[PDB]
Parts: sequence; structure tokens; C-alpha cells
Amino acid sequence: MDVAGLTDCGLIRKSNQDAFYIDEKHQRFFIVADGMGGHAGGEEASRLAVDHIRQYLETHLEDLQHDPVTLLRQAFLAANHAIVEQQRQNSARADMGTTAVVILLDEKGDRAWCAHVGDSRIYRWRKDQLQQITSDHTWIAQAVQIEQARQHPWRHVLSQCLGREDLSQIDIQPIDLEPGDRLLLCSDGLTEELTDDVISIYLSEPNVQKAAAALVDAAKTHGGRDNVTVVVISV
Ligand SMILES: [Mg+2]
Ligand SMILES: [Mg+2]
Ligand SMILES: [Mg+2]
Repeated sequence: MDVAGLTDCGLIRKSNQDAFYIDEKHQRFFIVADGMGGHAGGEEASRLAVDHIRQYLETHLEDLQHDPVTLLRQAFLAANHAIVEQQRQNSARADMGTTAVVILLDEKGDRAWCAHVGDSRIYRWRKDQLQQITSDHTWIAQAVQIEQARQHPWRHVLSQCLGREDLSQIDIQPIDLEPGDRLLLCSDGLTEELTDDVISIYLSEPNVQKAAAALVDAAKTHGGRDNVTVVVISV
């Protein structure tokens, strides 16, 4: 399968606390993390999350692929710990944090595991049809399902994120992959500017490197309020 990643600061923020990583060699897992935190806390956080999940997976992939849930859950904690450790040290970054979305493909690339903590999403496109797999870990999001798409007040506050000692929710769930459909991993940066409609259109793009770029370009054109990162995987 063809995979492509691409990040970018956007049109406003001078820095970039987004991060991502693709397992180019084997293509077994993918990551994306939206970091937050003053004094370059966000960059540290997202990097830590990605490095730690990544390393943890490369270590117990063969060992626990028969049990993906434990694998992912454990990986996320490895990162959550890493981050929390940094908070306790550098006091300027006590409030650093990050989100993370990860996809873990089965040896036989037919099943796709989706783990996540935060408001970065995972989408599944199939035969001109986009579907959101993950559920934003936020209050207003967790208001609805008691509130309508009139989201706009506090709609930004996360309710979960790596880098909290009380971390109580690592959403892991499988989805079936039918040759042809596409997989997407993004950060609020994408979805805050583009609607699922627009997103679906660009994803239809046959070339993943073309889509990924179209996605980021599109995103920045609607405005670049946040750092945007996307990982497009064609099954
Ligand atoms: Mg951020
Ligand atoms: Mg958000
Ligand atoms: Mg963000």
C-alpha cells in the first residue's frame, strides 16, 4: 500500500507542536500527535509521545500482535509516563501535553486497529464516502450524544490527553479494511478548517502524496489557525 505523511505550521503559529511518524520499512503502524504547551512544551510533548509509542511498538510488535489492545494501551501509557516525567522536571513545561492517534495493521493487512487519546482523528474512506472512526475526547463533543452541532463556546478544551497522571481513557477499536478504501490520521488542524465533505473530496485523490498535499494546502487556504498534520494510507 502507499502511505504519505505531511505536517505544517499553518498560516498563523510560528512554531509547530504537531508530530507524526510512519513505519516506512514494514508499514505496520502510523502515528500523529498534536502537542500543546508554552515554552516549546508542545514540541517536546508530541515528540515524546511519538518516539515512545513508536519505540514501544517496535519492541513488542511480534511479541503482542496476538493481543493488539494490550499492545496499544501499554504503548500509550509508556508515552503518558514519559511526558509526565518531563513535567515534574522542567517546571516551565509543567503544562505540556499532546494528543495521539495510531493505526495498527494486522500482519495480513485486512484489519485496522485504532487507538487514540485527544481530539486528533482517524477517518476511513471507502467508495467515495468518508467516515470518522475516533470520537474527540472533549467536553462539547462529549456533550453531544444533550447538545447540537451549535458547537462554539468552550469547544476547544480536551478532556483527555497524554501527559496527565489521571489519564483514564485510551480508546482502542478495530475496523475492517476492504482493498481500495483509504485511511486518514489528522490533528485538529485539518478538521478545524475543512469539513468532512471537503476532506472526503481531496482524499479521493488517487495519489496519496497528492491528497496529503491537497489536504494541507486546502487546510491552510481556509486559514491556518492551527498546526496541521496528515497521514494518508491507501489500502
Ligand atoms: Mg497544538
Ligand atoms: Mg481541537
Ligand atoms: Mg492543535
